Amino acid sequence: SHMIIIKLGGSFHRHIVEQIAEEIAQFYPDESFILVHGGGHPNAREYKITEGLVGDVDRKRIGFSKTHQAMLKLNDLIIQTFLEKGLPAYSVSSSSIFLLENKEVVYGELEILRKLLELKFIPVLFGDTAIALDKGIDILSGDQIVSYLAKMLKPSKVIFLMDVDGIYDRNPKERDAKLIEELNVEEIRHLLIGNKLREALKIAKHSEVYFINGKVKENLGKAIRGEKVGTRLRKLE
Amino acid sequence: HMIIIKLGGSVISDYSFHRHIVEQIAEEIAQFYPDESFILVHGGGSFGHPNAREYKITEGLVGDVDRKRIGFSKTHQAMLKLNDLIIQTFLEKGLPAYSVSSSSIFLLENKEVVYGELEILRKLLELKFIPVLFGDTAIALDKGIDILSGDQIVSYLAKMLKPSKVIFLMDVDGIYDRNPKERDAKLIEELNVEEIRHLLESIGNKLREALKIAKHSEVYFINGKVKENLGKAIRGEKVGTRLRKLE
Ligand SMILES: Nc1ncnc2c1ncn2[C@@H]1O[C@H](COP(=O)(O)OP(=O)(O)O)[C@@H](O)[C@H]1O
Ligand SMILES: Nc1ncnc2c1ncn2[C@@H]1O[C@H](COP(=O)(O)OP(=O)(O)O)[C@@H](O)[C@H]1O
Ligand SMILES: C/C=C/COP(=O)(O)O
Ligand SMILES: C/C=C/COP(=O)(O)O
Repeated sequence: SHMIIIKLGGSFHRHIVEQIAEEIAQFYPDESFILVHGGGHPNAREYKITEGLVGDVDRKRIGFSKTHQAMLKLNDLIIQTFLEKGLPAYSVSSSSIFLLENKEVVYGELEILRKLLELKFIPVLFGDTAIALDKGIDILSGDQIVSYLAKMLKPSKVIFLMDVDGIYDRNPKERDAKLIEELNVEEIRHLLIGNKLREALKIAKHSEVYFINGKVKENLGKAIRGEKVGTRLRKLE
Repeated sequence: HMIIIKLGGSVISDYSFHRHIVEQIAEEIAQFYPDESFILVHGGGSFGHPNAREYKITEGLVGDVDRKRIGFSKTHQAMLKLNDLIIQTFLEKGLPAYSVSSSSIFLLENKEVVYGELEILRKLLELKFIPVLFGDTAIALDKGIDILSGDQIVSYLAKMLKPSKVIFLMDVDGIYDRNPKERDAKLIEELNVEEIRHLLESIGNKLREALKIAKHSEVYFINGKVKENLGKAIRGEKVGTRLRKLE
């Protein structure tokens, strides 16, 4: 309905979080917002959590817990930044409501998020460690959380704040690239970032998708208002 | 074949830290893990209680609802901080404790859980993890925002998963005659519904939750500041107050 999901990339830059909160404050509270950020990941690679519950099991469990705690610290920093700006952002543990199989959320709990949104709260989830029915433990990325929430909650739009202006033709590092302001299935179906494109193809069934540069503040508001900004992938037909 | 250990807010804290007794509980549990499953619900402590009192969370979403939402989030963050302390302490002792946000799976009505999600907890206990829940802020359907105590969490988990025993760690050796402040008080070794009811006619919440829990599990009330007390409570040994399973 009148709900918007916002996903954040990677860097801790406090000023950019301040800008994101200030832009979100333009539509609170008559517009519902769910926030999702990413890594914590250093512990994810150091403990090879994606390897599963194989080999040294106890060390993998300890690293699972430590990575979750580091993600909680980063999430608390973001939460306090949002709270100082007068926004009631509430932390929701992703690993406490989600269960994966093959890097995909196959079990979820969403009544708590619904009651948070109803009471004019802003839930904030994170890419996190997670329990996986196949290989015991796994790393759940924020893109999968966004995909599941789009499957179930069906937001009005999903906005990805990236380090670059949006989806490009060539690699942004390889100059002479061009920006695609209007994205559709045929262009996304070019895979020779990729996982984000597959998740966007899955999400466009339910909601509009925006890819905008989070470094520019006003950008966020534009994507929420529907103005031309970055890359836009409309709802599929 | 599952044990639920509740840690009082006044034993593991009081803005004190009390890391020594947390290490003690960690070693006591390590004496039994992995051959046994443990859920640990730690109390509010000196972290979420001051914020809840200052922002008046238990009153609900009334008056200054914006400031109350801000205080809701701040209290949740303080409880997450204390949970990080406890979980790090449990991790350095070689035990795999994992955080579960109580406010992320529970929904309250009249100071008790009326909506819950336990599949994540089940999968955590299956994979030989130790889940660490805590008293928290909570979304209440009647008053909007409320404070969910660890006792109600333990009661809901007991009526849900049906553990073998539920062990409370308190400041005192267990349940006494009257207030242990009075000098003519004697610890009860075997509790029953009669002396319970006779005592409430004069903690209150602990006794109600224990009366509900005894329908599913055996209750223990012991002093958490002593080492072997937890281990004696894990077995059927005589320690503190014992409330046998209802029959
Ligand atoms: N065609 C493209 N358009 C935009 N970015 C691209 C493209 N190809 C590669 N990239 C790069 O891929 C990266 C995607 O960011 P990513 O690490 O996936 O974010 P997250 O960690 O949030 O998933 C960007 O930093 C960008 O430089
Ligand atoms: N009959 C009794 N037996 C034991 N403790 C009692 C009794 N009457 C009063 N108390 C006091 O009540 C307190 C109970 O604390 P409690 O509220 O259970 O802690 P928490 O807030 O962590 O649940 C104890 O510290 C104890 O001093
Ligand atoms: C613990 C880290 C999980 C991954 O986070 P993310 O890919 O970038 O959204
Ligand atoms: C922020 C409040 C948490 C609950 O406190 P508790 O009584 O002692 O379990």
